[PDB]
Amino acid sequence: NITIGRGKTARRAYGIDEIALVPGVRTLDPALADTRWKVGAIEREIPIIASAMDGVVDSRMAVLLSELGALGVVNLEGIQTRYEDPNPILDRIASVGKTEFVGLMQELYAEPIKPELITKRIQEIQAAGGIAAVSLTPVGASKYASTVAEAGADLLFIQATVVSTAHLSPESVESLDLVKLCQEMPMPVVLGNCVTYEVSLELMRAGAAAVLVGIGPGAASTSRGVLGVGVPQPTAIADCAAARDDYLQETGRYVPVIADGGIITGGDICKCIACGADAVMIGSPIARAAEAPGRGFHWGMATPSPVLPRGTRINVGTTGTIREILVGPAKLDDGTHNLLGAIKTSMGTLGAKDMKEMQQVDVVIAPSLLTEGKVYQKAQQLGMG
Amino acid sequence: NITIGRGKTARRAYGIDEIALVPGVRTLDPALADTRWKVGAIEREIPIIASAMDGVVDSRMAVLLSELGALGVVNLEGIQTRYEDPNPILDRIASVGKTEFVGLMQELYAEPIKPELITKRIQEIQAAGGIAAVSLTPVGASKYASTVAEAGADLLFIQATVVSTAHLSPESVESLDLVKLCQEMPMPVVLGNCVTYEVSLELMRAGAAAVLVGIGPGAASTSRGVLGVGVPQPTAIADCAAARDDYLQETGRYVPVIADGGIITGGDICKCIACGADAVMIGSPIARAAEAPGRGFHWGMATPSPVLPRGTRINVGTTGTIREILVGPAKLDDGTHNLLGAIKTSMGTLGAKDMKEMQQVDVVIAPSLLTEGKVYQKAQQLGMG
Amino acid sequence: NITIGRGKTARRAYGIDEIALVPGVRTLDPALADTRWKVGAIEREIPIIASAMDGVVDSRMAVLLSELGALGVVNLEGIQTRYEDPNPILDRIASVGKTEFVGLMQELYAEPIKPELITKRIQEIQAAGGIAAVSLTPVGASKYASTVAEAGADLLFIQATVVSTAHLSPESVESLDLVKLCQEMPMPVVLGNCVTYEVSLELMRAGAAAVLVGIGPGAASTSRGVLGVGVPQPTAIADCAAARDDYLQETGRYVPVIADGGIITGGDICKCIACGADAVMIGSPIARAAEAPGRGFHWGMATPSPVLPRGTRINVGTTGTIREILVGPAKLDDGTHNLLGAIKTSMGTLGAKDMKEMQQVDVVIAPSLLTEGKVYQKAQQLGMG
Amino acid sequence: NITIGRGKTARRAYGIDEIALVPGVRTLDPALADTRWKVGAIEREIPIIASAMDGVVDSRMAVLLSELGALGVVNLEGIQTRYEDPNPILDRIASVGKTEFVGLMQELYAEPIKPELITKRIQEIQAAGGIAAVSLTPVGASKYASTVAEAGADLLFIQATVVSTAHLSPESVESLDLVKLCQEMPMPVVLGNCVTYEVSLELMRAGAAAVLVGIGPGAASTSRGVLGVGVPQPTAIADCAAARDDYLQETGRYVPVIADGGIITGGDICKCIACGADAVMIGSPIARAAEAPGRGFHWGMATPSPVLPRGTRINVGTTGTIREILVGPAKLDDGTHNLLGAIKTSMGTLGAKDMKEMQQVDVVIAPSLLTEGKVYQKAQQLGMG
Ligand SMILES: NC(=O)c1ccc[n+]([C@@H]2O[C@H](COP(=O)([O-])OP(=O)(O)OC[C@H]3O[C@@H](n4cnc5c(N)ncnc54)[C@H](O)[C@@H]3O)[C@@H](O)[C@H]2O)c1
Ligand SMILES: NC(=O)c1ccc[n+]([C@@H]2O[C@H](COP(=O)([O-])OP(=O)(O)OC[C@H]3O[C@@H](n4cnc5c(N)ncnc54)[C@H](O)[C@@H]3O)[C@@H](O)[C@H]2O)c1
Ligand SMILES: NC(=O)c1ccc[n+]([C@@H]2O[C@H](COP(=O)([O-])OP(=O)(O)OC[C@H]3O[C@@H](n4cnc5c(N)ncnc54)[C@H](O)[C@@H]3O)[C@@H](O)[C@H]2O)c1
Ligand SMILES: NC(=O)c1ccc[n+]([C@@H]2O[C@H](COP(=O)([O-])OP(=O)(O)OC[C@H]3O[C@@H](n4cnc5c(N)ncnc54)[C@H](O)[C@@H]3O)[C@@H](O)[C@H]2O)c1
Ligand SMILES: O=c1[nH]c(=O)c2[nH+]cn([C@@H]3O[C@H](COP(=O)(O)O)[C@@H](O)[C@H]3O)c2[nH]1
Ligand SMILES: O=c1[nH]c(=O)c2[nH+]cn([C@@H]3O[C@H](COP(=O)(O)O)[C@@H](O)[C@H]3O)c2[nH]1
Ligand SMILES: O=c1[nH]c(=O)c2[nH+]cn([C@@H]3O[C@H](COP(=O)(O)O)[C@@H](O)[C@H]3O)c2[nH]1
Ligand SMILES: O=c1[nH]c(=O)c2[nH+]cn([C@@H]3O[C@H](COP(=O)(O)O)[C@@H](O)[C@H]3O)c2[nH]1
Repeated sequence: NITIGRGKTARRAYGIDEIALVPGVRTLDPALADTRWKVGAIEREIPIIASAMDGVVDSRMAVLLSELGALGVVNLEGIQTRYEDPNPILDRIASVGKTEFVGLMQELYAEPIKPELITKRIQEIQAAGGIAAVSLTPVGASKYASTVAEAGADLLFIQATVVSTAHLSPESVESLDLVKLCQEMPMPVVLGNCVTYEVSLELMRAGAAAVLVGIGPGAASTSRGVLGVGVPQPTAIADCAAARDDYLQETGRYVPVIADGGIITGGDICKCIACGADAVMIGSPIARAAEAPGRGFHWGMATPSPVLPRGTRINVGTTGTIREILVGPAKLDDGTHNLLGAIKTSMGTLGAKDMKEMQQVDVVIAPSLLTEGKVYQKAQQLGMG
Repeated sequence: NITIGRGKTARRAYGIDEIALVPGVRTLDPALADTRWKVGAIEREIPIIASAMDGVVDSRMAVLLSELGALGVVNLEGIQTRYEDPNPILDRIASVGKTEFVGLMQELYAEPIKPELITKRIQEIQAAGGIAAVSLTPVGASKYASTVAEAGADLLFIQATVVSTAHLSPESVESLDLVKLCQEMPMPVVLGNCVTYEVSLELMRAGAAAVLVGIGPGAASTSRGVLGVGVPQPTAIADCAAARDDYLQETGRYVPVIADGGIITGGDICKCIACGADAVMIGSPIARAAEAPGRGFHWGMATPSPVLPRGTRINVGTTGTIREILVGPAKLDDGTHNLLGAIKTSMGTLGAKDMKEMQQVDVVIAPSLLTEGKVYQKAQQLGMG
Repeated sequence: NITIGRGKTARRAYGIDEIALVPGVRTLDPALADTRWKVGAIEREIPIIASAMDGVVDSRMAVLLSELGALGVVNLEGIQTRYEDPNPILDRIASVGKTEFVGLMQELYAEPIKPELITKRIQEIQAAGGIAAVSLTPVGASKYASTVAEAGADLLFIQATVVSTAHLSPESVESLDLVKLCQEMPMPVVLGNCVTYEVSLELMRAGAAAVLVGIGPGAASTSRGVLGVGVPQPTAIADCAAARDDYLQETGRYVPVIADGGIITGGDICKCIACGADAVMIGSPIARAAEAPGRGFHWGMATPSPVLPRGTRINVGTTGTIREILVGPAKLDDGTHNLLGAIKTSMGTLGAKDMKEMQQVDVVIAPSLLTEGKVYQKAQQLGMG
Repeated sequence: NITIGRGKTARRAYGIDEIALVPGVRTLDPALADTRWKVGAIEREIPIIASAMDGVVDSRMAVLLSELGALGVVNLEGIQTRYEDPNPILDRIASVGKTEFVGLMQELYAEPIKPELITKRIQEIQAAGGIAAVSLTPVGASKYASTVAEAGADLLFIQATVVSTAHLSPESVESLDLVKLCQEMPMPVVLGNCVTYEVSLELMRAGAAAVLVGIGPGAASTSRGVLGVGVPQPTAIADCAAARDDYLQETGRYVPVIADGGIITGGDICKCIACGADAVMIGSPIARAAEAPGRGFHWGMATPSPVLPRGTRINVGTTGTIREILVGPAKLDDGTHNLLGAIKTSMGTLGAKDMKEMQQVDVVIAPSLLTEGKVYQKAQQLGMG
């Protein structure tokens, strides 16, 4: 309904920083707020998945997250499957200057994937009592999905900027048949990323166990600057949640919508749930953990592209343990600790008893939410500033 | 009427910095502008209440405010009822670094409330000739409202982020029956906070003497970042003023709407009145007084939460006496002094003879109000910048 | 047509920085662009009036401006009529620190007006061959309009934040009858300021020779922060130009609309003309002249209020002579020199042959006009940044 | 459809930073994306033209660009035709301080054009195997178009802020008849700049081989500040592309629309194509080449105006070779290298097989595209910040 100019129309899309949540007609104690989600047969108390990023998730973090009631995804195309000991490599990435990290990563990530390390990472996480969740790009799945199946991973994430049931490739590159993959894999398969109703619906029809929503909102993402592609998160989430609801009516199958990236605070999580997300996928808030493999740094997994980097490396620092970050007690005033407590406290304030009710809360378009009254916080770099 | 995406709608809400006031067809000398408001049987010449915050109101400030024609609320869950001498505690809060205040306050605020100090603060304010206005959260009122009644306070404020007539609690926590409280308390009971028509109407129907509007606009507030909850002030005020007007038609009872927080200048006050407020509640402008207990600092009363802080500590400085701040003469060029003079001068410019007429002034949506022509003021940190 | 909330409506108003001018179907050489305006019987080639501000206009500047084809207004309530030699006073104002100027001006401006100096300033400007244009507030005109008439000034400006035909005053203050003033004064009387159709129409009906539009856009203005009052300039200008056009149809009399303040560049002037202005009143761009009495500083004329300052002092610097600023050749790349050349070049680009055609150019709402492509200019403080 | 005020209407126009591109229902490998464009009989693989700016294009750069599959335009009114050896002049421009470059350029650019150097630049580019593309303003073409024709240039660009078929000039200045020029020139003639449907259609009807769209988006442009004139790029491009499509239906002739200026990244290019552009004209990204004549600086070609400069000089630095900037491999994370790879990767993501399909991609209005999640990148001056 918007005219850009003669013969070119558009629709308005809203970002995470443009919306706010409105109380209902009841309130509830946060201890009564049910935050569960489920993917396949796996129920989780914390509706947070740590991103498949080398500054965020290694084997230890995947286990720690699982034990807290959350999940972490190991990237099978990152350093974890290229080096038997990733630690010196992670140290090098964290130690070089702002003008050196692109070139360094272009080199370090050229070391080949060792399929024996795909098996090892999965089996060590499972041996330790963790849920083993692993990612591959569509081309990576053409080569290694059978290795993941043989290893017996609990969840497979096929994730890239876009993942399509209608991908055109030169005949030398094996395009991935997502319908065949979902049917043949012995575990649930999460597909993404997408930002539209039409694509999310197609991914669900192909057999996805969950869909990942988001193109470019990430803190370490440069895709929107490199390509111009993206839909801001509230709008993308709502459109994909509508596809979930239509797919549920058509088949009786519930495919959760995961809002992926661009989340820093508990308020950001809540705003994503209120737009329809069943769960969120976050990286930068978890890269701030004492146990995070990034050593206080966080980088995009397309930063090492040898031809066109589409991520950067940022310094997020280290603010607490992963336990403090997910379940507190919070040590900070900015909503970046005790993320589960923040979700339950927000649901309580809004009267939302469970995640489905949270997705039904009233929303306002409120670009002044993060700026009204905040001049001192911005000037002094405190609180929200 | 706004579509965020398929199946998710919203409405636009406007912040304090997005609106402006338009002159009418007459003007009047500021000396002719009537700024009075009334709560219960208490008439006040200055339609300003100092927030129940430990950097803003102690016993002395409550008396000084009362004598100037305003009001101040003592927080009965803060340091004033936990320590017989709050001064060394206030000094410690003001003296620690930006990375220490959360942890310090989490500890200092764990000292138990002394019910004898609730009685003492009320009686010392009254003995000194002040109006004794005190606050409790709903749980705090379940424990101490009978102590407040026995002490004979002039006003009770039941205040929290949200206060509900429909609160769900585990059975070990006593939910507060607001209808019973308003009926049984011997003094007027102010309830808040809220941001919607439906809740404000319910609070009025429960017996509120006034309603407090605002979730997260505060200068020392981090709730919007932690939770994602809030409605920007102009929209919240207007919706709650509509509830006041409907309640007045239904019962003949007038329940004033108090716009609470996010106000720095006289223009901010005026914009809140123009959206329907009968009075404003402000903290940071009063924390700048020479007599303010915060020693030039101002912190949110949820900063000391042991599990999830939802306020921060800011440095507001000290710019004048409380008399200069409320009634001048102003020493500054930025509208943060002589707040009563600013209200009367604005009402004069607009032709508003009284507060009810001020609530009826024409408003524009004008995001350029605070930026048009202001490049030098912003660059040089002068005036409005 | 905008809902702020239930029972509170608004309209959208646009600022100078939100609009842009669109070419027509012809272009013309700038030498062919007619920039004239007329007030009373006084025709001017340059449609710029220097503001009645003590950093901008003294007797010499009033003459220099007149001789260039522009105008300058001497404030008869400022330092020029309080001190026989204003120079040491102007030096003191320019020399004190950012924390001292309010208090200093509150004192310096308390020196009484000398009616002999009203006569002297007028007669010296006229003796020197300049057009003598002088300002008074409505109360100042009750006391001194007969002195201005006796001295034989060429134009009288009755100017304040608001000037009303319906002003309510205590009986000890003489309200000014604008109808009587316009009828009795022997010279044209310019009235302002206003921002609405209704008030501008009333000022025209009272006998105004021109109306001044603008509340708070000024570079040295703090009224919008102190009071919350104002309408951004494009909207205010358009509404007042509609009153001009209706008054012309009703009476056959043409009353020019002067856009007053918030202009820094030639583009700002052009945008104001395109919204309906016949001329502009500017201060800060002229305070940058080598001959400006402000010595590189520029302050609001309500900064010296002893009770509620509503202006500030800014440092504008000195960038050229008044000739360079109005007619070039320009020495700068930012459109703050050769303002007449900028108007003619803009009119040429748009195909506007005269000021009336410039007022009819197509406009877009374009908040990206000043930011699109400008990242380097902003970062390096060059050009538009 | 927008009301600025009574009697003044406007339409909303959108800038490059306000839009985003939405995936379709298929994706394709970037190697399959066809990026070609054509002007006259000249087909180009890279749909990028380097701006006719002295910091961007000299003879060597024109040849290097041609050989890479792009184009570069030599400005025949710049230093290249005024000095036999431009190098010492370019060195002087790059070496002076921020307060000196306007005055320096006003002097250096006053050296007369040598028509022998127009012939020489054209013939040296062609002798070296490059496509010789040259620019003149309309007045410059009245004097030198016959010299360009005699020299046998491959493309002539008649370019200025505006170029009109209906230009009014004093009789001492020869207005250019564009219809006669296009008919008589032996090579294709590109005309611009414009931002409207009506003007672009007239330029096409006059015989333009392509039209240049854009007034003031440039990184080194100050025209919008000096004049207030411009339409943000997405809206201007769409309106002019509608004129192209109508002209094609009326005549069967296809006139490409070139989006000119304000582009820094590959995403900026893609957003311009998606609004209807067949190709883009860029300066600042190419001024960052090791081979760029600006020595790391980039200035507007109206900066040297002796009366009213309408450009500035910025420091863009040097980030790679022109090969790295256009075709990679990229060394940076911000989308300013491998611009062709960025276009093909964006087209791939969107399912666009060719440039015409790219012009048909769905667009959202998304002011949060460049800010959502980007706080660390902005704070640390990394990636998109
Ligand atoms: N969500 C984002 O915005 C984003 C952007 C960049 C990178 N990443 C992250 O970085 C990593 C790499 O992602 P990437 O997009 O850079 O990877 P990539 O460039 O290696 O792979 C993605 C490409 O796969 C292709 N594709 C889509 N469906 C396919 C199919 N069925 N068969 C074969 N190919 C198909 C597309 O051309 C797509 O651009 C992932 O961990 C990912 O989460 C995310
Ligand atoms: N206005 C705001 O945005 C805001 C936000 C945070 C804190 N505060 C301030 O800080 C202090 C503490 O406020 P807080 O919200 O952090 O307090 P809190 O967390 O101790 O209490 C609030 C909680 O009380 C519960 N509640 C609502 N109605 C109830 C009822 N009838 N019975 C029992 N419980 C009920 C809700 O769960 C609500 O979240 C107050 O002085 C308050 O003004 C204000
Ligand atoms: N345009 C603005 O936004 C603005 C704002 C502040 C100051 N100023 C400038 O500063 C100077 C002083 O202006 P000020 O507004 O501070 O002056 P001021 O405060 O002395 O006088 C203005 C007051 O005069 C009264 N008024 C209106 N009509 C009247 C009438 N017919 N009779 C008697 N009184 C009437 C109003 O109460 C109005 O607020 C002027 O040079 C003026 O241009 C301009
Ligand atoms: N696109 C822009 O926003 C912009 C702005 C300023 C400068 N420039 C660049 O700087 C250089 C000079 O451009 P300029 O606009 O400063 O040049 P300029 O000022 O020398 O010439 C432009 C003037 O030519 C006139 N014109 C239009 N059609 C004509 C016609 N048929 N006959 C005769 N005159 C006609 C107009 O008065 C127009 O303003 C060019 O390289 C140009 O690309 C671009
Ligand atoms: O544009 C991108 N370039 C990258 O290099 C990249 N790496 C990760 N991702 C995505 O970012 C999500 C994490 O977001 P945060 O860093 O904001 O937590 C992740 O979950 C991914 O969706 C990238 N996006
Ligand atoms: O989100 C919040 N967290 C806190 O810790 C907090 N403490 C006070 N308040 C509220 O802020 C109001 C004062 O606002 P100012 O500081 O802007 O004057 C007060 O009147 C309260 O409404 C808080 N809000
Ligand atoms: O709010 C105000 N407080 C003041 O103290 C003041 N002094 C001048 N003016 C007005 O500003 C106009 C000049 O505007 P610039 O400084 O932007 O040129 C002038 O022409 C006046 O309209 C003031 N406005
Ligand atoms: O307002 C202007 N003043 C100037 O002095 C000027 N010089 C060039 N141009 C235009 O800018 C385009 C290049 O844009 P970038 O620098 O953003 O690449 C170029 O292609 C031109 O359209 C100018 N625009």
